[PDB]
Amino acid sequence: RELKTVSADCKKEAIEKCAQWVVRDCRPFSAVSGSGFIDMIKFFIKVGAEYGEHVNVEELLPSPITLSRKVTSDAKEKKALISREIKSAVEKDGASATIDLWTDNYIKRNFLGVTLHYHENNELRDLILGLKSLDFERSTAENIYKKLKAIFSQFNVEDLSSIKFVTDRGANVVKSLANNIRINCSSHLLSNVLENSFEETPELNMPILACKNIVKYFKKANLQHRLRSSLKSECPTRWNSTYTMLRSILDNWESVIQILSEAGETQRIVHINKSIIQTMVNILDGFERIFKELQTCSSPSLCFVVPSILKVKEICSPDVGDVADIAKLKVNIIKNVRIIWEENLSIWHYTAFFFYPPALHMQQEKVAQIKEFCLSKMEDLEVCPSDEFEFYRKEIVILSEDFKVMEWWNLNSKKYPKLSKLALSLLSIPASSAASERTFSLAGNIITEKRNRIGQQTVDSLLFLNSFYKNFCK
Amino acid sequence: RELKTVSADCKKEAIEKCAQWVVRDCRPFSAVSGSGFIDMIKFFIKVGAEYGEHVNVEELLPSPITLSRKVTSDAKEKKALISREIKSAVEKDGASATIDLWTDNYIKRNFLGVTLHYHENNELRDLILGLKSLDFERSTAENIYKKLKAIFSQFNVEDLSSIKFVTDRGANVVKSLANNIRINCSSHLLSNVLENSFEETPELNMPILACKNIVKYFKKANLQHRLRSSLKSECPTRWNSTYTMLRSILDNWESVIQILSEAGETQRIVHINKSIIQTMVNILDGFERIFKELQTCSSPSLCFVVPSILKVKEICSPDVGDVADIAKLKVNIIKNVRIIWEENLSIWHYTAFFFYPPALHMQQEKVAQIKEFCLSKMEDLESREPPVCPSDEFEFYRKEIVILSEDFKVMEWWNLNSKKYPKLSKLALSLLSIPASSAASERTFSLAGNIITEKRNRIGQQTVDSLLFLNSFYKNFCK
DNA sequence: AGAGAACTTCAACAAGCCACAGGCAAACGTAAGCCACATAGATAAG
DNA sequence: AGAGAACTTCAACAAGCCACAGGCAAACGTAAGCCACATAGATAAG
Repeated sequence: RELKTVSADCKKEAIEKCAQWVVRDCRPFSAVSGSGFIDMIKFFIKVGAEYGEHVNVEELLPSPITLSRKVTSDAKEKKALISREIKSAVEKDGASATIDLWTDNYIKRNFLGVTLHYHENNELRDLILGLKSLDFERSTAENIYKKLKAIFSQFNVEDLSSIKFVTDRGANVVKSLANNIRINCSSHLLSNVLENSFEETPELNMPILACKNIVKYFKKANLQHRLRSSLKSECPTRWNSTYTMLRSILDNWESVIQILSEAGETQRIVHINKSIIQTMVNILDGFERIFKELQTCSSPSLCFVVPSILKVKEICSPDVGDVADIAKLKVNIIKNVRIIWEENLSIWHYTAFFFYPPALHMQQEKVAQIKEFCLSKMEDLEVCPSDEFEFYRKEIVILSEDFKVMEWWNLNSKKYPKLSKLALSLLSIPASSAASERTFSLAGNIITEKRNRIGQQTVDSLLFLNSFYKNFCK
Repeated sequence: RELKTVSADCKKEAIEKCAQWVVRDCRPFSAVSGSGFIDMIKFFIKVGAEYGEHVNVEELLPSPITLSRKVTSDAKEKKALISREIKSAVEKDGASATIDLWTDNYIKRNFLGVTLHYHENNELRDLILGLKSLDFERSTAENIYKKLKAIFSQFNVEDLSSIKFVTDRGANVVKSLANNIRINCSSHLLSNVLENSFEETPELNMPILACKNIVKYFKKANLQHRLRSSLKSECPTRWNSTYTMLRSILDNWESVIQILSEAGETQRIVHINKSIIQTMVNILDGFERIFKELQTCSSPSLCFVVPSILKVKEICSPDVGDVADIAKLKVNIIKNVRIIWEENLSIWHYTAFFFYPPALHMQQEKVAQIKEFCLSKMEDLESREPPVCPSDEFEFYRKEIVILSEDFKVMEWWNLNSKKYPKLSKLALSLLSIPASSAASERTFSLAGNIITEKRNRIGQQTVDSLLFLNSFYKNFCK
């Protein structure tokens, strides 16, 4: 049970040996820090101890094809083994899910994201079922649902309407998912509404044009080396694409203004206002933290919806320090939010926020709809229920910086039989498909020019095993 | 020398746990196949036996920055230890170096490439020295000269008369190299000649874009799934893409014609005469074999370009069934050869081809010029039918007749001919160590691309330079 | 030339106690300056 | 009462020889997948 520290001589031998390895095989440096690699260290040490130093190492080495075959097989056995746990989680309505479709840049396959979210014990579950490519049939949503049910049948799950789905507004996706409770992706809604608000205000375009010319010059003239922070592009696919350029402008301000002064580019900066930049940064920092709080995986994010409304309507409300253009922007933002966000928000969002222990947030008319939905869900999952609802109205809870609604409800689960189960059912719902596009990002990470011959089954096997190893290993 | 065996259960758990690691680490399956991999495994097994089982790993395994420090230290140690042998190679007049420029695609740095080749003992050493940054200077021949002097003085080299260069016709390239040896790149010149040949024949202009649009239609519309040898686009930055794409289209002709029949787009393929395609492939087969001949490094390639001139003039000889368009193409190709190839040739290639044991092939003024050049060099490097003298060495080598054996390698032939012709053999080992073109530079760039990656940004230039140098050293001095 | 066997007579060593003080000899204290590997932050690709 | 010391007799009895029955782990030929490595080969990119 006690590790035996060795003399530094074997240590130096290890250092030189691994330097030779890293140079010869030409691998990224951090691969030594891989925890699985450290497990390899333990395994080879023990086999050396139990067989000596006069062994045949080579015959113990398998072939990579056998590696791939064993990977796919073990994927099959482990997915079969966890099918039972997933079915148990689904039956009690404890599970939610998000989906999307992904494409690479080499073969352009129609890969679909299948992620299942729920909660077990005191760890918030979040599972990636598998990325199955649709192949090439006109990318029809009919084939999408066919392959979807093929995926679900791999775990013996044939019911979907009870699963709560948080997805964006893809036409075919929403068309097919109208049979399911469709929740708009809060992050995607924020990005789209922000883009709509920006496109309604040309009064920022002229400094935007100047900044775009600045960044083009920076990526062209090759002068980023003397900034300590290289300028970034927009990349509209990137979330909060304006925030990154606002940062790379305001933060680098001193160095960039000095180098444009010393490079004879005073023309590039005569059309820029600092006050507007600082006001917009002060407005957009809240938006960035809304993004990060709505992209939380190991924490519930559906309870953020109405506090997000409060924070936005406080931020978007006109102030004294705004310009006429900025006040016009704020009015446009108010119009867009009232026609999109609150228009599309519905009973699920307010009800999921309601279970937060300070239930005095929405003392307005929304309590009626929230109570009706709570009664319906109590029937679905079924001290009395309405008595529970009334006694919850008697509860007052003080916020603390480390307070969690989940632990609070579970410690009140001893007092409340089924409303706590309702809370965990609602708390297991992220407010966005951030996990879905992160799965897409991971798939992009595993794909590369040298990896253009991979098979789809191998890919979804790898990602499922990675998710299982992340979530159910202690 | 006997080796032992483990239980099958041990092998099974090895499979299980290595799969666990690789799925956790998300690494390509080629990693286990590495030779350094099994080297480290053997070291681990030896240490585990020597130390037991309840031996800690966490303390033993170092930190990545420690690794970078140790790699730089080992690189500089090998630099110091090998600079002396490399200097001996420098003044043994058998050294060949590569020079080029390359820009990154993430940070867009400017890098000057220097490597070195030499022959010692029964092996041709191929060492990649360094791809050093030019910082952000004006990128002139002065910065290039400073960088190359710094590169070589890092290995205690200050004179560059003996070194022999092969490179392209860049502006700075022709600007700086006027003071030392210069040879034009065979690959760059060959690609330029192919582009000229296809440009000067107007009749074959439209099939190029026709085939490119065919590939584009089969690409963008997700039309590559049922194609056995799927088509790909040009990527003209590469070498002879057009012929390879045409070959692939000719290969898949059956699939594509039935696909057009089933899809009602037969008008896409009916616009091209197939006989044109067979004519193109029949002409270009010898060209592609020449392509594959010139790229050799572990075997000589400088000397195998004039016999490629022989092969071209054999191919460029007029045919009977060649269309008038094909006759125009071949006449234009002959003109391009006359105006480019012999224009860019130097005495290096003639001297390299001369050492072919049946020297009777080039019995012209060429061998006389080669004799004068070799006599000058040997007077610098130092009828009597015994070798005795360099002039008599050439006189005796002239009359030699050797069979065209199929498995003939001139390397060991001259190695055992050094007993007969010592100084001429030294000239041979000097000449053969020169690749004809700069394909090694692109190989080094490919290695860099294996190093530099979208996720592998933000690496110091000295670090990567040491990595590539040490890797080349190991591929030079490890048995 | 035996042979066993016990006896005074010197008188002659000798193992067996102490007294004790003088090493060299194993092992524990500071100190100690070169390392040098371990510990937290920006930062580009995303 | 006792001495200490050699013969004399059955004697039986616990050491070694012997070696046909009954028994057993060890060795060998066979056969069924079998199945996990091992081979080239191609296929894209670079």
